[PDB]
Amino acid sequence: WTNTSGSCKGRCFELQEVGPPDCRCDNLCKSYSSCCHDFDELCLKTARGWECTKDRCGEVRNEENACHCSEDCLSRGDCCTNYQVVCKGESHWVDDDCEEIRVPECPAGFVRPPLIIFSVDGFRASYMKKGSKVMPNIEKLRSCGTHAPYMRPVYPTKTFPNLYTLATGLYPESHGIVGNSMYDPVFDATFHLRGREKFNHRWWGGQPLWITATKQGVRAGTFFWSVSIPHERRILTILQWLSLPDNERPSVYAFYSEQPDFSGHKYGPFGPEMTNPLREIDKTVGQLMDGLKQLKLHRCVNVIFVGDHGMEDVTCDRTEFLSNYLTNVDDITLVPGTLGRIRPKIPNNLKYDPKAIIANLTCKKPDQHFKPYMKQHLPKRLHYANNRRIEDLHLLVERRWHVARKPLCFFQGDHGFDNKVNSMQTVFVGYGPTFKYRTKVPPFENIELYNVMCDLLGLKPAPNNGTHGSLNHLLRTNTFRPTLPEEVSRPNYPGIMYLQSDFDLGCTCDDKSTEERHLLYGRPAVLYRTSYDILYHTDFESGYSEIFLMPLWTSYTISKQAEVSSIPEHLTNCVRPDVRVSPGFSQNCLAYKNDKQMSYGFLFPPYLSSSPEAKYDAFLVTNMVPMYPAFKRVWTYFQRVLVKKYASERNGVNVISGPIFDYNYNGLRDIEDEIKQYVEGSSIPVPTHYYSIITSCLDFTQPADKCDGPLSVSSFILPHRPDNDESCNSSEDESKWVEELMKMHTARVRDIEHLTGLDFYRKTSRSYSEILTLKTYLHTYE
Ligand SMILES: *[C@@H]1O[C@H](CO)[C@@H](O[C@@H]2O[C@H](CO)[C@@H](O[C@@H]3O[C@H](CO[C@H]4O[C@H](CO)[C@@H](O)[C@H](O[C@H]5O[C@H](CO)[C@@H](O)[C@H](O)[C@@H]5O[C@H]5O[C@H](CO)[C@@H](O)[C@H](O)[C@@H]5O)[C@@H]4O)[C@@H](O)[C@H](O)[C@@H]3O)[C@H](O)[C@H]2NC(C)=O)[C@H](O)[C@H]1NC(C)=O
Ligand SMILES: *[C@@H]1O[C@H](CO)[C@@H](O[C@@H]2O[C@H](CO)[C@@H](O)[C@H](O)[C@H]2NC(C)=O)[C@H](O)[C@H]1NC(C)=O
Ligand SMILES: *[C@@H]1O[C@H](CO)[C@@H](O[C@@H]2O[C@H](CO)[C@@H](O)[C@H](O)[C@H]2NC(C)=O)[C@H](O)[C@H]1NC(C)=O
Ligand SMILES: CCCCCCCCCCCCCC(=O)OC[C@@H](O)COP(=O)(O)O
Ligand SMILES: [Ca+2]
Ligand SMILES: [K+]
Ligand code: NA
Ligand SMILES: [Zn+2]
Ligand SMILES: [Zn+2]
Repeated sequence: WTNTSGSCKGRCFELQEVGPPDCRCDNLCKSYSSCCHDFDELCLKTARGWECTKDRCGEVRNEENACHCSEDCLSRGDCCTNYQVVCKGESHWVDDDCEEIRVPECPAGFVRPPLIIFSVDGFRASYMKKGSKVMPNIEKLRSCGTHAPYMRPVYPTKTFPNLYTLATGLYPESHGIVGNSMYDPVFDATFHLRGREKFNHRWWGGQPLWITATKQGVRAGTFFWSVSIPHERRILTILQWLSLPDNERPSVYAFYSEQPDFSGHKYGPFGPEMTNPLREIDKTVGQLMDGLKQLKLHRCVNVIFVGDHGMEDVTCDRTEFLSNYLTNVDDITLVPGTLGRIRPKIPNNLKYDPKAIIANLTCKKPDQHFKPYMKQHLPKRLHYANNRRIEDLHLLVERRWHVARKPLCFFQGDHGFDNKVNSMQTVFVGYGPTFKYRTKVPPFENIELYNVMCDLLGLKPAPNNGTHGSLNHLLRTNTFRPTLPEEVSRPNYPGIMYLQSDFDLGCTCDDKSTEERHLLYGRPAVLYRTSYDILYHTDFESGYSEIFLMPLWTSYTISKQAEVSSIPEHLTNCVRPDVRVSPGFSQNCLAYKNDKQMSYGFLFPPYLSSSPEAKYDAFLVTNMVPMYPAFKRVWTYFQRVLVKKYASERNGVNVISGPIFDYNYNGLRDIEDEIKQYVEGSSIPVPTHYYSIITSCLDFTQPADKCDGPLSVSSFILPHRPDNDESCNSSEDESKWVEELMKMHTARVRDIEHLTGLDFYRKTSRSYSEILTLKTYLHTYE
């Protein structure tokens, strides 16, 4: 029980924690119905609006007014933000020429630059092109500070998952806020954007910035604002807090606007009606900047202007209904819209038939505007599976569409789609002494920002999914010096030790400076305990695992001119034992011969052999991996057609390929115990995915093997599945569907590192920070 009889006199937006029975006056009291009886009266004044006018200048102080224009207002820290312009002949900040801020220019008593996070909801990256004609304050921040052309949100691209990802550096599957709405089967409770359940702390995992700050003795302003508090009051509050005594002043502040999201939903992102909302946000940024200038802080504070996601054209006319595919939709609950998550209406309903549901949802219309996935089958780049609140059955919805349960307008915009979709991209600008001046940086992911905000505040980040150092290039100072991870397992280098006669594997082969060329960036470091051999070959090198009975990685270079050679008919089934590696640490062809479902393939493709001679190396048992025929359709097309196409287009390519084991879909290398499938009658483990990392010279005029500067990389993590049900056109020639599949399963090198325990690019001519940026790159194909 809270005693509302108390008073917020001299307590408005106090920062001290106050629990029952005492009543509160903080920004969040209204949400807890714990405000004192005079909160709204004392703390939420509106009298005379938010702007000084000439007739108010040097007024006598009336405490009833929203903000003040009296002579004392400055030292009391509560002038209207435009007070000096109107009353003292100063200029608005926006009208001042930009000037490099080489070091913080902070008043007496400031030990470090404060950080202000200005978050805007549904701010599509492309809105920035509207420029100073619509958003002059924001355009000044953008042009004079550090900006990216866009920032990638996390999936699903909705507000709660993204704001909490911004605060924690975590994927939703890790922080727990996996949607704006979710059901937790253990709590047997439901979380909604609106309603009180979300206030319960059990939902929120990881360690958000305000807690990290507090635990390290850095004070934080509020990172929540009650919907009922006007933006102007939020801004005045921040400025008032910045005017507090040195021993009370917070170091980090957050402002949030629910625009332009609201207007985007109503009108769509290209509506002329979007101009007004964007002007209003800009006016708010100007209030803040004018306010800071009034306080002599405008060259002291670091400002981050950042969105949570974008906005797409989505109308009533573009809605798929499950009732068109399924007989009884009244027995399922659907989290609907720009994504789908399906569970039985009655929790744990035993008659729930997921395999039958998925079958009825797979490739049933030619123009079908969604695709069902069991969550372990979603592209690994989404990192959307390892949480009990994520339903097994997911629908990935096509951009511009909605999915609804049944048929049983006022909206022209929505968001939530796949986070590589252009319309979902959002904004990032950093401005202030710690950011660079007039600098553009490539797009990056929002999971990276937590580390950077920690850097900006002198904090040590809690464990998270950013790659610390990958954004060092945004900063003038306060960069993080990353350290190379230490290798855990050194390789063996086996020479010949056996005779062809030593081998009884069931394999038949009818007819009978490698590094320099093939490990352009050094051998990958193995970061776990295991046993593996380096193997050299004319055309490729590999780290062959004696535990998993196949390479952890296979590395090879293909020059622009390389010749694609066929596999001779007599070599079709050719598999040759490898006299460097024990029969006991080898696969055997008998397992394949007998497994009626599983075939095999090669990591180094015989099609790219450097001579009919060398091609015999490609058929070694130590180059072979278990592949379903369905997967082989993809992999052969890749090996035979695509690698050469890339070599041709990029002036040669360096390729590293290998298996991934992630049976528990946690995005991390499986230990032996977690692997759940083996080739029939054997102990050959079956990968859940195969990866390829394709590197070349950023300057395409230089060949990959003779690159002097920055690198270019694209990579994939392809699902190893027994059918091609994912690809609706797979009945056609591979040229009609394989690349489309591959694009959906594009990945970062960093993703592959998590999934393999390998560390790549350890020997290059670039800085470690640059390499970290390279490893976080995602080739989107948009
Ligand atoms: C993205 O970055 C994160 C953070 O580093 C990585 O997530 C970590 O993975 C490691 C290795 O698997 C886990 O280690 C285990 O920790 C548990 C004990 O963990 C408890 O205590 C820690 C520390 O206080 C706490 O962070 C954990 O929080 C988890 O569980 C909470 C209660 O259910 C929950 O509220 C919170 O959201 C979080 O859930 C997530 O993780 C759990 C697994 O712990 C997972 O089941 C769930 O679905 C969510 O994904 C927890 O209270 C030990 O007992 C084990 O032995 C082992 O040490 C970390 O727990 C985990 N950290 C977090 C915060 O998720 C990701 O791997 C990384 N992803 C990628 C792809 O790189
Ligand atoms: C709820 O808060 C009110 C206001 O603080 C408390 O009222 C005070 O109670 C004391 C006696 O306990 C009186 O001497 C004061 O005059 C009261 N203040 C006013 C202005 O009313 C009240 O006690 C609280 N209720 C509780 C403690 O249950
Ligand atoms: C999957 O779709 C098929 C239709 O293609 C559904 O088949 C119907 O099944 C009902 C009872 O199950 C029969 O009365 C109808 O004759 C079938 N319809 C047609 C047009 O053939 C099937 O029910 C669907 N399954 C699920 C789980 O929704
Ligand atoms: C690094 C700090 C990051 C976080 C700053 C957080 C500020 C939070 C203020 C409280 C939450 C406001 C949430 C909100 O107002 O949602 C509005 C909804 O219509 C959004 O729905 P949707 O995703 O657009 O469909
Ligand atoms: Ca795993
Ligand atoms: K077979
Ligand atoms: Na198919
Ligand atoms: Zn939002
Ligand atoms: Zn929205």
